[PDB]
Amino acid sequence: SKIRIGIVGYGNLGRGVEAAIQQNPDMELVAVFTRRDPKTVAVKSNVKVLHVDDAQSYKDEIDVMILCGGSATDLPEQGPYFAQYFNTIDSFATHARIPDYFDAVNAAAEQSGKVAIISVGWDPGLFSLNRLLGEVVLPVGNTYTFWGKGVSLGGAIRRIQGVKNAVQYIIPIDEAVNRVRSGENPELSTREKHAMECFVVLEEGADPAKVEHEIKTMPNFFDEYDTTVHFISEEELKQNHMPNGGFVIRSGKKQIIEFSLNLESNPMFTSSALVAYARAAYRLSQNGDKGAKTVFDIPFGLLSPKSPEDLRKELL
Amino acid sequence: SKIRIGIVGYGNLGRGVEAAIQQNPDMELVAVFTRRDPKTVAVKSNVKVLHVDDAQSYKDEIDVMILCGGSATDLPEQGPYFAQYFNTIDSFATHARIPDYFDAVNAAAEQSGKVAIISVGWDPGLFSLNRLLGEVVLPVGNTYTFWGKGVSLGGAIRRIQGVKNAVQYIIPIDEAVNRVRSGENPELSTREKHAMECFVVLEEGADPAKVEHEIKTMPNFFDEYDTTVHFISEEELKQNHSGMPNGGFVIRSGKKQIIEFSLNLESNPMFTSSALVAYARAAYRLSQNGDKGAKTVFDIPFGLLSPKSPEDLRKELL
Ligand SMILES: NC(=O)C1=CN([C@@H]2O[C@H](COP(=O)(O)OP(=O)(O)OC[C@H]3O[C@@H](n4cnc5c(N)ncnc54)[C@H](OP(=O)(O)O)[C@@H]3O)[C@@H](O)[C@H]2O)C=CC1
Ligand SMILES: NCCCCC(=O)C(=O)O
Repeated sequence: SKIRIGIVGYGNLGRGVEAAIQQNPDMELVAVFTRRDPKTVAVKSNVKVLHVDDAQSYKDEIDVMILCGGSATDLPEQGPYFAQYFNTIDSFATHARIPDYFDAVNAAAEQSGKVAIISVGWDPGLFSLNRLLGEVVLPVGNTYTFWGKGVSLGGAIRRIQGVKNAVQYIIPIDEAVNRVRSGENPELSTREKHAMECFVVLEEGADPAKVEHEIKTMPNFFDEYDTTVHFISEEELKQNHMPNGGFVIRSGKKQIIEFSLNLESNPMFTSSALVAYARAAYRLSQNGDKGAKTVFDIPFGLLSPKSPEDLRKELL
Repeated sequence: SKIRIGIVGYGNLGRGVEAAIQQNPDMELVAVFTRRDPKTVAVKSNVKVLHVDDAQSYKDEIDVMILCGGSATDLPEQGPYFAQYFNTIDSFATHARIPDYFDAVNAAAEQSGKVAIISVGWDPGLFSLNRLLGEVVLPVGNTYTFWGKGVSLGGAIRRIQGVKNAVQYIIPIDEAVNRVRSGENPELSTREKHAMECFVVLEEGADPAKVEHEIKTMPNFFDEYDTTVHFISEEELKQNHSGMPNGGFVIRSGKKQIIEFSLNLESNPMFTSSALVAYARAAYRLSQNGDKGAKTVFDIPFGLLSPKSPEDLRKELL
């Protein structure tokens, strides 16, 4: 009996989740639920396409619903809602709002008797686990998290005269990283830890100074990080702009433990993690478990379709 | 009440656990059990040193016993023995014998109603978690594990005529790592993945070709890997070839996509000793909750490792 998966939202993440289900023979995607009218959305797999309102009607059909919407607006509304009617997975990433979010989701999920696993993914998710592990292995110390990865632009930069193409990355600041690696235990602000790099391909004839000036006028350009604009070629952007990754460093009073992740060729980590956690949620539900869970609550064996004995044999 | 800990075995690992306990104020170290004459065991703290033979009589005075014995000969007997009387933690590392170990510990633990967590540490332990995570994330692919670390030197190298000083390390074979990282999905044997690198200072009048031959053919614990010998100066052993970082990485290569999970240990963090202490806290909690039987790191949720409340861990770390 295939596990039954329902997907909410058909953005990049939702598409990734759909892709990842294809490598999980033990599951069947049964439906995609969309914030757009379903008729206007072309889903790649040959499966039911429904509106979000329609979901309340599909409780019997789906085992686990994977919420693939964005954290800033969709998830706060979506998580405590779908929790009322289904076992859910999500990638909620607003750290400051996690406790409030967990609580709202837990109140729904306890009342409805369903398992909801929040905040699955690289960070939160794997990185959160790294932070906890660093703490229990060096209990007196400081924790630092650094990421390097592509980030969404401010259609705005693309409407600036002379901009042919643009892509943006968050990168760790080298001076800050060194400081932490040396066991100095620095006090680092958000702004001190990472910088934005905006890579821009100019149209032939464009003035770099004007294009930069215009980019810096974009609303909220200077809000949380400092940003450098770099003008490069189309070929340069393609060749060197690449692998998302980061690292969590625990620095004792010098004792340093560093946990890292590198992703190459678009693995779609978080999408695939949602699918693995979906399996864990299904098993817990089956056991009469309920309410909100985070990665701190989920044993890793529940993630694999293999038997515990098999996991011991092959991977331990 | 504090979690009462006992240590069985006082090797470097046992010593590491003693030290780690000092950073965990919710725990109290009750005693150290040893096969050696207790008066001759130089324990750092003021903890009582006892014969291992008498550990059973401390059944009611210890919550969790952390077994720091060697995987090859100590643990195979000690694990199932101690899980009759105590919740237990160990770092059993003989991957091929894990199912048989697990079963024996499990049988003992189920019958006593204790919790036994086995095979805790960097590898097995964290790396095992990495291999799992790689598999679930990229179900169709290959896993490769690489480690770089110094050795216990279980030494006979130091007794080779002409060898003044030596240090040995297990290193990844770069070219094998490069094939993995390129997405070749190479079929790699144990011997293909790591080399033993032995750095040697030569005694006056030594015959290096004899010294090398003999290191290369000497019966050793790491027979599985080929050994490369590098003659260097004592000045250079010290500058370049001491206190190296231990660490490694687990690579999942699927389809072309690569996910790499790394660990770096710097300045002797004593990862495994510390991990054993954290997992002791989880064993005690599972025990307090009526659980029993053998567990692995695949069975233990992370929140249990921390003395913080679940709500605090969500607030501070998630
Ligand atoms: N990542 C992982 O999961 C890891 C697993 N391990 C495993 O843990 C095992 C133990 O490691 P380690 O402690 O370094 O091995 P040691 O050889 O240092 O210690 C093993 C045993 O030998 C005896 N011993 C050794 N040295 C002394 C000493 N100076 N004084 C008194 N007794 C001593 C101890 O018993 P007694 O006190 O009774 O004499 C101890 O139980 C290894 O076999 C390894 O496989 C290790 C590290 C990481
Ligand atoms: N093989 C990698 C794990 C090694 C753990 C260990 O034996 C050590 O760190 O000394």
